[PDB]
Amino acid sequence: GHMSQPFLWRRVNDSSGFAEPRVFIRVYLEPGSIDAAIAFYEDLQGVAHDMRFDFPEKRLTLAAVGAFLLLEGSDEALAPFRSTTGTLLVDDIEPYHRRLLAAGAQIIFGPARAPTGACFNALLPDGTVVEFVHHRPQPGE
Amino acid sequence: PFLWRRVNDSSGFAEPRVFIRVYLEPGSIDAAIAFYEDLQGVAHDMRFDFPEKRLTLAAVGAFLLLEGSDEALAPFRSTTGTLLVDDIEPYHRRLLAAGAQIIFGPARAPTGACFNALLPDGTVVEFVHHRPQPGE
Repeated sequence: GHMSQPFLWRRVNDSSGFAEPRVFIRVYLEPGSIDAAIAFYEDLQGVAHDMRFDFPEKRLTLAAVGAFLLLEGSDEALAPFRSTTGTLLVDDIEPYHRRLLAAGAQIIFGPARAPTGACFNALLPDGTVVEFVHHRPQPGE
Repeated sequence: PFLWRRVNDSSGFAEPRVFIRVYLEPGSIDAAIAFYEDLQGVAHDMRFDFPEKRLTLAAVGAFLLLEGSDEALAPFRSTTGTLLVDDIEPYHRRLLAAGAQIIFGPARAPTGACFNALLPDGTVVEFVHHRPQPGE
């Protein structure tokens, strides 16, 4: 493509076996801030970050740090994603997608492959906006 | 005041339990609990009333549901997540040292003690710890 390839490092690359979701609070960051933000969230929580994900196609950089999922980018780059307040990392997104459609939720984006696996996000009937993602190993990982 | 929960003491948590906040209009929490139970395939594990604040709350898997009038919710609505931790005071200290603003508390709650913070990057997060109340 015309944009650089993703870069992805993570401690655990497959969520297939984690039947209990891992819950993330979304954090939105301005350009130039993600390394200091990772350090801030590491030191706040006493926990080392476990994913660094650079996504040049979307002009985004992401990191998992304890309870928080950090997204860095311009306002324009963040705009499609900013209303999402939480991410659930689950074993398989498809049952959640199916149940949400049946329960009247509006699927915003996806389900779609991502460099980490696959994800979708949804506007729930009560107005909550959340992303569901599952992780699968990438080639060479 | 109703207080029911499966776990009443977070003192031994090896890591925080993380909640995404959900906000609800009066009269809707029973249907909301059902929605989040069925989405996740888990039964809700806490339900309690906070009459001083005119709120009702429930924990359902990944979500913390808050039901109240617009007036009751207005001071709390900007919080997007709650961390249930073993003890809130080390987090309070570290947040102050990093320049965060403590916008509510530390205060007692029916469940233990909590505070709300505005982090320097604009994230608004609650930190709460749970302790057994007299009669649990």
